[PDB]
Amino acid sequence: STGSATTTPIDSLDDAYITPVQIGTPAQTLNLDFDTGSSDLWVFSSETTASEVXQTIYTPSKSTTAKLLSGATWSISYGDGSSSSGDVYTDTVSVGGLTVTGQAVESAKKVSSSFTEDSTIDGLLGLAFSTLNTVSPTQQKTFFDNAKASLDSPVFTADLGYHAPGTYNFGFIDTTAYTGSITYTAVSTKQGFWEWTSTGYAVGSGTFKSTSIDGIADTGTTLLYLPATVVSAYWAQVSGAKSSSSVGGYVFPCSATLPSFTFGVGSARIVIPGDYIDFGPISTGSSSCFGGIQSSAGIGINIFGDVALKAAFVVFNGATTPTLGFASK
Ligand SMILES: CC(C)(C)S(=O)(=O)N[C@@H](Cc1ccccc1)C(=O)N[C@@H](Cc1c[nH]c[nH+]1)C(=O)N[C@@H](CC1CCCCC1)C(O)(O)C(F)(F)C(=O)NCCN1CCOCC1
Repeated sequence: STGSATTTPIDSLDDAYITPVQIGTPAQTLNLDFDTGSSDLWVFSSETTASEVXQTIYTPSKSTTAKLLSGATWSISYGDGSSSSGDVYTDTVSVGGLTVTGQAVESAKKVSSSFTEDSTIDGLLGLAFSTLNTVSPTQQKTFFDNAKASLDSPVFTADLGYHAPGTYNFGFIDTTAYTGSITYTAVSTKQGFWEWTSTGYAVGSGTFKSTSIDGIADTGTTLLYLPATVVSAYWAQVSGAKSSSSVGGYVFPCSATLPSFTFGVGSARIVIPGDYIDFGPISTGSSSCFGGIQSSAGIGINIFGDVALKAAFVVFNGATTPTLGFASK
């Protein structure tokens, strides 16, 4: 079997992307954030503290296929400090026609302020490795791990759009969605992420510098976080760019035409157009814009977020020995 679902940006800045997910019987449709940087499928529910709900909720009592997973609890915290926790149910989950039975659906009893404030995201669907799942005492498999036995091929692809809809495919590689061929690179699962090593980078029409950049492919992170030295090299080519302490990163005149940024995948090169790096005005009407490439120094890990992934067709190969594939589009 296979599945195909349309993913849409939640706002005009491409801050995040949501994809419709059907849970339970009859189906209850919720818009989830597909996150390759985490491994929990959790949703706002009838169990969530009322004052913390503003979102479409999952009501397990209305689903004939829902089963409480006795004694199981979960608690997670993300890089930006947000958090949530609750109990667990198993239920039927479908994505773009791909149905999985007995999937663990983590019901939130509480959610942090950032979640309450974002009306567009009803929950998360983790697509990193199962070792990162927060359910205790026994960890639960991701949607992808549960579907592998049924998929035509143990793969899923991400085709994120630039201020436009995109697609998440499960089980097949749509050969009409990309140009040229796909270049695969080794993945390290030591930390539970889709971790890989980029072969280098280039700024604009300048030289490609061969240098190993270990990072993770994360659909759930907005920007492109790279080593401080690499980030400085990029902004040095933008005359009005400066590091702002108050805003939290590099900013530059919105009127500027930004150079492209190239990152290496083995012998292949993926080019991120300059416009993708223009994240948006710091505030509506401002002449100052926020940069899409920022330093990973305070994070501890390099992150190939949406800014980078949306410039390519990405293949997440979940075979026993996983690999990551990149192609231009
Ligand atoms: C707007 C911005 C100021 C530039 S942003 O940085 O705030 N916000 C989010 C994206 C977003 C958009 C719209 C609404 C809400 C949230 C940003 O990209 N979040 C990153 C920040 C980050 C990453 N690294 C360092 N800082 C992140 O936490 N991403 C996680 C998914 C997010 C969480 C908030 C809700 C949306 C999904 C993530 O899962 O991808 C992760 F990888 F970064 C991470 O937190 N993974 C947690 C893995 N855990 C570790 C503990 O053991 C279990 C596994």
